[PDB]
Amino acid sequence: GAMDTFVQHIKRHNIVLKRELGEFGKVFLAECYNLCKILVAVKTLKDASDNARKDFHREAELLTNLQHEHIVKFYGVCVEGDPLIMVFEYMKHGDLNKFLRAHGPDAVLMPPTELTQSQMLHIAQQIAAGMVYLASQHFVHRDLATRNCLVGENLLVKIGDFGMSRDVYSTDYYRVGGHTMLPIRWMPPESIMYRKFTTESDVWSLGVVLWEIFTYGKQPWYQLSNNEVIECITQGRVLQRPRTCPQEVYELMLGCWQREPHMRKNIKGIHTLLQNLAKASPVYLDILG
Repeated sequence: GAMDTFVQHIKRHNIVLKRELGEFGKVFLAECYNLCKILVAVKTLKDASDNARKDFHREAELLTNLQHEHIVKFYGVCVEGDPLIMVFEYMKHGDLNKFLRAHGPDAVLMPPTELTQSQMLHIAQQIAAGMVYLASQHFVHRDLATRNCLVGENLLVKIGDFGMSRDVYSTDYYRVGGHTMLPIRWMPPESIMYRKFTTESDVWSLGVVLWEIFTYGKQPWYQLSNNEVIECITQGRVLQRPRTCPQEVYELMLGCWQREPHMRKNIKGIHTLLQNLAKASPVYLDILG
């Protein structure tokens, strides 16, 4: 609503820091009171410059009205003293790549339950729903991947991360032109070669996210070196059809992988199809960790 345009400010004494999750600054697991106590994921900014604090408030103003069922919840900021604190919801089951791998055939064999095709479709439709929202707000993600998605209760999935992926998942990034760390395995030719990032390059990344889901979080093009990955993407070779993937879903992936950005399948059409397939194959079996 209209009131969401205005950033919510939170009192310092209402935030109880619990665990340092990692490391612009540190990330913590915390408890938040008088919000409605709840668990929260917080980002800190310690002794920053006037421009860096300006960037912090600018980011808060963007996040406050970027609200959707499938986007990680932003609760507000605390700017009383140092460090500056940005408050988000805590997604109980962590990053989606870790979740997918924890429910893979290897993890079962070594128990957890193997992720079903129905559960895969449920995860897929939720990410696509989040992407329809981001495209409607003219927001370009640039790093869509399962590592940058979160899992909550009842297999609820949302797009979100706390800026730790380039460290935690270092192998998923390549130093393009010897200057910028970029997720090449999730990128289309124009993004690798010309550094052009759009709604259409996010669609290509969504195709790769679908491949990840249906392969239990395996790294795309795992058989190849970084140079070989670029050669394949730019020449027109494609990722293999996952064993658990329905034919219509693989054809959807192929549509995300058109060389020409304006030839790629539209986000609304992708979501409608995934939503229809998920409803026809619903989730009902017990899931064990």
